Amino acid sequence: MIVLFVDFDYFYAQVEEVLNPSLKGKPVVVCVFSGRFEDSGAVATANYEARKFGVKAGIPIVEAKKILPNAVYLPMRKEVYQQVSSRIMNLLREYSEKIEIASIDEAYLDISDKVRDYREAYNLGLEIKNKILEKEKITVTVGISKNKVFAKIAADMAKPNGIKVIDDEEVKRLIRELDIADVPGIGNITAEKLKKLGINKLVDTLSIEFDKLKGMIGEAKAKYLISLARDEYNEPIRTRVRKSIGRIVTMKRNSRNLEEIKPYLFRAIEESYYKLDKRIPKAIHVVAVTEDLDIVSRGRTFPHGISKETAYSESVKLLQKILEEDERKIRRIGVRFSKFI
DNA sequence: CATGGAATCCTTCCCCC
DNA sequence: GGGGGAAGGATTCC
Ligand SMILES: Nc1ncnc2c1ncn2[C@H]1C[C@H](O)[C@@H](COP(=O)(O)OP(=O)(O)OP(=O)(O)O)O1
Ligand SMILES: [Ca+2]
Ligand SMILES: [Ca+2]
Ligand SMILES: [Ca+2]
Repeated sequence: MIVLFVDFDYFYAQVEEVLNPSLKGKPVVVCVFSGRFEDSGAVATANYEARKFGVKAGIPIVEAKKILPNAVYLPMRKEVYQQVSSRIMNLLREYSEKIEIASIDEAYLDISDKVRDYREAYNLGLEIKNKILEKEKITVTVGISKNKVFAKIAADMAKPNGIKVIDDEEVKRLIRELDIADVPGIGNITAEKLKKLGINKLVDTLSIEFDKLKGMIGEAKAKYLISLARDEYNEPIRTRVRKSIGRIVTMKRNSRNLEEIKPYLFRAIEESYYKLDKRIPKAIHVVAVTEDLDIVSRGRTFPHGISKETAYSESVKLLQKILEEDERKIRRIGVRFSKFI
């Protein structure tokens, strides 16, 4: 079984670069301005000219300018990146019907057919990296291996602009050498709970009584880990589908004032509805980020679709329930529509 | 200082054979 | 006791 994982390099920055080659060579930072103040916002992503100096997704736009005051800073243009991504996803389809679009820049292909071994796999890897670099002019990294997890790990290793294969001989040394935290799906919270269990490697998951592990990180997660370690993880490449559509915005000022909030909320709803395009939700949730960056939410499922008129009205009772229930001031507000017909 | 989007799992009810 | 869902939160990663 051979899985090939494709991963567009510093994607947003690269796209901004492809749309204005004059940028190539310079440090480019794609930002998300929250407009609360001068350069308030976070970094969506940066190309390597910037990443090599610490500028990476998540850090404040202000902190980055301290590091590279002369780098190019650009506002995020989601739609544009999204279309470029789709086009690229097709070039990839033409390499296997078995494709799993994970994110806006990640995908897996089941090429157990086409290829007969890790060699022809590699070639197909160079062939693909090439077609994309030609058709759209964008570099991607290719991870190749037995299952999705290791194909992705190969990618993390071989990037940027690389391609790497992780054969069975190596998978086994990794299940031993590779640090557990460096395993897809293990954030810091998990990584932390894992230390406390003396589990710092995939292998240690076999020296613990499953039931204790299930009580620490959860059944799903514990089974996930245990099967990888046992060299038995074998998840299929399935095609995913949008299960929720939403929009969250930041308010110039933290508020509790219903009226002060509504405008931001209706705007979120409006945008959301435009995005739903043809899709009809039976579920709605109102989401809020408290002034201490905590998240609060209240929803409701209807026994039928939801009209914009109903959503408008219904989202207000939920924002009210929120303010009634919680007392902190609200920083960001938004809606999320799920359970399409 | 810290945008914003979305999927998945875990707990806690809760109604009911 | 446990099936079946809805809710609200926890956690991960793009
Ligand atoms: N906090 C964020 N806000 C908005 N967009 C984000 C955020 N974090 C990540 N993204 C986007 C950034 C990228 O354009 C896209 C993710 O690709 P990642 O960021 O996974 O790879 P990258 O392409 O920047 O790194 P690499 O050099 O491995 O290719 O997801
Ligand atoms: Ca990635
Ligand atoms: Ca990437
Ligand atoms: Ca990790």
